[PDB]
Amino acid sequence: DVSFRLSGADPSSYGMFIKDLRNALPHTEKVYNIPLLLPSVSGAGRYLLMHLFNYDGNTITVAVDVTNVYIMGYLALTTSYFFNEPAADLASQYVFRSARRKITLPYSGNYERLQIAAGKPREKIPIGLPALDTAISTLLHYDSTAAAGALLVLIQTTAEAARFKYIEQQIQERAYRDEVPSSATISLENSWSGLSKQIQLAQGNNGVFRTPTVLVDSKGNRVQITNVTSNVVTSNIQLLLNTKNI
Ligand SMILES: *[C@@H]1O[C@H](CO)[C@@H](O)[C@H](O)[C@H]1NC(C)=O
Repeated sequence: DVSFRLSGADPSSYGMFIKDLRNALPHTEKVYNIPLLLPSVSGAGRYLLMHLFNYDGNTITVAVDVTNVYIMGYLALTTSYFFNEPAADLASQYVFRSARRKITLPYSGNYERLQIAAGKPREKIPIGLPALDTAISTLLHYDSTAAAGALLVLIQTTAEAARFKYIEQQIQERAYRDEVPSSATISLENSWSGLSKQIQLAQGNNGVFRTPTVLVDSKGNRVQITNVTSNVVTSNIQLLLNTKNI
């Protein structure tokens, strides 16, 4: 398991949590020095538990699929909550079984569905450590509209930050003041599958992407990533979605 406490949190302790999160994901191989997530894992070993504590010390446990860093569901006191999607129902066979009741959320976990339920795109939702504290608090008591927004915050400040060093740094900058994600942050989130694929395809193509990936950089400028010498590959991305899952 991995843990993070918002009480006394600072950029350093958050950095340690994201490091722990990355290190908890198993891999058998690196591709261009980036850990390659496994094609599959059987049984309960598929799911990592993240223990998150809000400023007041109240806690949720979040179940994460270690093959893709997708959040499946979470436990809040004696109630479990899972996304309305087959991967999450499968996860519900293995985690939080001791919950007194299980609620299936009225949406799947993908960004589009969550944004619909929340009533806003995540371009408009501030993120940061304060937002994460709020998210944890919201998820403690069932409110499906509120929870959609909370989950958009949770996903970005945990799994997204684990996937990209740039996103981890963006959250560290927002340790004591929330701010909506940079356009670059959004671009990277949207491009993780694509980038993971092209980095793997580059292995037998001399480091060259079969299809270029278009990203927005820090300055709001749109750019093309064509090969593994790019900063996105050498410095930024920290985990690869296995091409078998793409
Ligand atoms: C590869 O990408 C680098 C970094 O952006 C770029 O400067 C270069 O033009 C590209 N080289 C090849 C061979 O595609």
